[PDB]
Amino acid sequence: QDWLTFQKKHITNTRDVDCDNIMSTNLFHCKDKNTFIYSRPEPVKAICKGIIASKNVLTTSEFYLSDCNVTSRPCKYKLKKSTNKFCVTCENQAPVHFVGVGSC
Repeated sequence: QDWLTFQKKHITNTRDVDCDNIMSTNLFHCKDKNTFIYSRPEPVKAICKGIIASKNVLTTSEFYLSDCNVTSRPCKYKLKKSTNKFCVTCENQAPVHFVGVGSC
């Protein structure tokens, strides 16, 4: 919905996200999956530069991705690290929603 929420939900300052800890907090409420982007915020915000009306945009660059993926045991996760492009919804020159990995 907005840039601050997007960062809280998707930007990490470690690749080695502690899935079992972070996913169990109220922000993520033990949901099934979440993709974290290992990056300082500013190159992520730059994905949306110049884009005013809501639009989905795939990154030009590859990013380091850390996914928390739920196992067969509720609220227990595996950390999967990967490198890929990802798709965000840009609005008023900022990412406001994460769409998906690899494609819009």
